[PDB]
Amino acid sequence: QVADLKAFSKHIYNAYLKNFNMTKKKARSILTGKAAPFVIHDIETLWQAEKGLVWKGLPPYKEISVHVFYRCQCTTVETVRELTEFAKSIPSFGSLFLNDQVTLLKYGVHEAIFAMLASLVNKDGLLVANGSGFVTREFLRSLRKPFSDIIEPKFEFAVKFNALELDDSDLALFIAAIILCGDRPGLMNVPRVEAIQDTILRALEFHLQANHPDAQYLFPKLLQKMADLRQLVTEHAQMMQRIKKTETETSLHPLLQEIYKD
Ligand SMILES: C#CCOc1cc(COc2ccc(C(F)(F)F)cc2)ccc1Sc1ccc(OCC(=O)O)c(C)c1C
Ligand SMILES: CCCCCCCO[C@@H]1O[C@H](CO)[C@@H](O)[C@H](O)[C@H]1O
Repeated sequence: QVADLKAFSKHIYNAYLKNFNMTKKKARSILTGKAAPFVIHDIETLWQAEKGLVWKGLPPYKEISVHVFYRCQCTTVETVRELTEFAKSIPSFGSLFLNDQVTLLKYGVHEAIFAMLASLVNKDGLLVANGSGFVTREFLRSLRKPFSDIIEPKFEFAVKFNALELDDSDLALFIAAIILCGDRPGLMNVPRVEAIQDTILRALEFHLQANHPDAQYLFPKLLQKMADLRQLVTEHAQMMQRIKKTETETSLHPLLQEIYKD
């Protein structure tokens, strides 16, 4: 087992470095000022940032709240695309039935995504694009409800998550575990997913005992954060449904539309 585990963790860590445009290692040095980000904090900085300083269009919007809402959708779509390629490299994810892969992604990407935004976060805002911009929490608290309500819970999750001091090597296995979940609805081969998931959790448990020797309780602490993410994402989807019911001008990217189908 043990040399298997260490090498299974290595391959997952490699898949992660290979597939994600941003790492917490790069985020954390930018945010501390070892590695500059353009500060987005109102209409005119968003315009500046989108005119090439941060991004290189969007469905028409009529106000800054919808506009940011659509910027959030762009990111999520970009993160879903990279999460898919990451997963296509986790051991034997690739060998599940193609529909179970899709089901596992349909139902786990927003949990993974919310774990990973956290890497980009400090109490005051978060890095965006690939570290080229910094959006202030005050600007986002300023948007009108329901938009600002759907954003703030992610900063609350993020800061507490960051208090645990995970690094990219840890997050690669955490994210793998969130995606290989035997209880998503509609899965066909539960036992096999459940089985890959158990190898992943044994790999993480091992990895955390090596990589974080003094944190004696980190492992069940991280199991609980996955449960916090499930609830965080329950809440999120209830707010997206509220926005769909009440803000009828606004639209949803087609991929998000499938993900949300039902
Ligand atoms: C942590 C934290 C704060 O929460 C977020 C932060 C981001 C980072 O991306 C942004 C990029 C640009 C902008 C800007 F500049 F337009 F303000 C804001 C945020 C992106 C998304 C979220 S939360 C989120 C995630 C997904 C999502 O909708 C798409 C979906 O649910 O599938 C929406 C509407 C939201 C609000
Ligand atoms: C890249 C993976 C992203 C996953 C998001 C796509 C999930 O949507 C589902 O895709 C299926 C097509 O296979 C349809 O049969 C379902 O009705 C639909 O809900």
